[PDB]
Amino acid sequence: TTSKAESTSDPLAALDDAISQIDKFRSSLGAVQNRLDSAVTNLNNTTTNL
Amino acid sequence: TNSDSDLDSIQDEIKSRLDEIDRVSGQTQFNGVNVLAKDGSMKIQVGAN
Amino acid sequence: RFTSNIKGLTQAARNANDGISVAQTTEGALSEINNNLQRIRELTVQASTGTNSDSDLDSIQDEIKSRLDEIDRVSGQTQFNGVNVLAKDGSMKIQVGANDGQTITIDLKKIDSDTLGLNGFNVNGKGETANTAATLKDMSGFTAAAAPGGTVGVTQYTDKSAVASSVDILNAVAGADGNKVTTSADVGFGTPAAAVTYTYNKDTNSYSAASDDISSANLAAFLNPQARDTTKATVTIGGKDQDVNIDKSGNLTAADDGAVLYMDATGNLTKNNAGGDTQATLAKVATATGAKAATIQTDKGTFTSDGTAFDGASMSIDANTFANAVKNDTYTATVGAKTYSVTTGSAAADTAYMSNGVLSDTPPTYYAQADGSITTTEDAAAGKLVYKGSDGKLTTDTTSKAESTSDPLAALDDAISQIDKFRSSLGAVQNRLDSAVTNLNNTTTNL
Amino acid sequence: SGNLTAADDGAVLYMDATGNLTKNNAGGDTQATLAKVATATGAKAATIQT
Repeated sequence: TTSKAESTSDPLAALDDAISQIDKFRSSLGAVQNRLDSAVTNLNNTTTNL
Repeated sequence: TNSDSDLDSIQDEIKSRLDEIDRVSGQTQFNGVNVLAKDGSMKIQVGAN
Repeated sequence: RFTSNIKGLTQAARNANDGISVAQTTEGALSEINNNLQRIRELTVQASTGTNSDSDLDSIQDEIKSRLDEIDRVSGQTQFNGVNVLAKDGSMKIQVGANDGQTITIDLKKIDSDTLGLNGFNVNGKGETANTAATLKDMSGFTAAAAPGGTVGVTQYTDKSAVASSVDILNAVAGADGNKVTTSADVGFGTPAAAVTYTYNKDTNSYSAASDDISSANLAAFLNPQARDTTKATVTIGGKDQDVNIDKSGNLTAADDGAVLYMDATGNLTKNNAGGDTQATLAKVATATGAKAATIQTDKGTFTSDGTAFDGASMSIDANTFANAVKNDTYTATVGAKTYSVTTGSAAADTAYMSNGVLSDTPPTYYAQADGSITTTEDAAAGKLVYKGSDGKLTTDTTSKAESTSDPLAALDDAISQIDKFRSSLGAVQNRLDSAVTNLNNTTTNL
Repeated sequence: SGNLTAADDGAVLYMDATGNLTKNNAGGDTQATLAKVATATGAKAATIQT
């Protein structure tokens, strides 16, 4: 009684999920960058003291 | 006023920072002595006898 | 510590700004809803006039319903950062201090057509209609030329066949609070019918009871209506309470997980999970309690025994079960200032008549006048001549109920007042948050 | 060796059954003590293993 639809059933939800994933990955990069900056500052202080 | 996604991002960042705290706790050493790895005592000789 | 404090205060100020933003969004949404509500109000006022044809009524109803649907829609998809502000009666917390606990709570109400009320304004309902006359020919009730007033030209007509059934009497007596029902031969308690005057002491809820020594062997049937039920109880011999479970008058199993109580103490007749005598049974503990003058009272009925039979004190039978039991037996249930007698059949005395919605001892008495009208009282000065139409039953009203809204404008004002109150609450929260932001900025600057 | 308190939260046991010497939360005799339950168990040959 009804043919299948080629059009995506819920485009908006899947797209929003895609943005959610990409900004999550970006947040991972931001955390990594802050961690590395802190490590660099620490290591500079330690090498000066040593 | 924050959605669950913002909470997830904040928690991920906090966990990363805490892991950095653990890493700096383990790594910091001075000539074969890990100064933050134990509740020990370090004696420094300052007298002639 | 100061650096920690200033960082926390700055971030709290940013959070308060976010709260300002969400308050503004909610304020705008409620402003739009208020605009729609005022539009509906003026449309209703325009439609109130009776000089409008039916098609105008349908058009106005269609536009009103469309705008109500628009209100529901704007309530539905109004959202801010994944949060539907108007979809729940929740509370929203904003962190304003640098420590725990300093939060500002926003009051939010679920707004829709249902919450605001009227569930369909339905102006286009069939409004006020005149009712038809007495129509003397239709009334075929009992003929009675008694004429207690002595007027030759008056004929009394009573609508017979209104004999109330037993279930009707039971519902009528159950509707009021504090009635009196006297019955014998009741299920469970009262089955032996040793006593007849129970009166069941209806105080507030499902019917109570009071009985003499009649249930000696009837605990198993009464307390356990089903084939495997078990009911908790408390047993004391005086000054010392014990908790037990009863099932089919057999072993008085202890209330513990698996502890089993046996009967002992010949001459004292006490309990023990570790007794040294024969098996405990309800029949034996009955005479035990009778001889020792103990109590076996439970939550659903306080029971004590003297001799070999229990004396019920504070029973409470289920109202529906009682009604099912008393449906085909003799009883003299009474109501407020009225007494009704039933003897193995509804209205045995033939003095029970069903009125419009209440049980009354007198039949609807209708008087036929010389001019053909039907009146409630013989004196033509009063009577409020009865009318007919759309519901039968010979109602004494010139008006049939209109399915349209009873008081449209008042309900609309109530809804508008609710929306305005929410508006004012959001405005006050906004001002308070702004003051908090200013104070917090000053504090962090000084610190 | 005083009151043989029941293992319940606040239940207190009282002995009864002269000739069987049983424990009860609803006793009809004097207060229960370890000294007399000792001879009670000895006469009736029971166990109080813990």
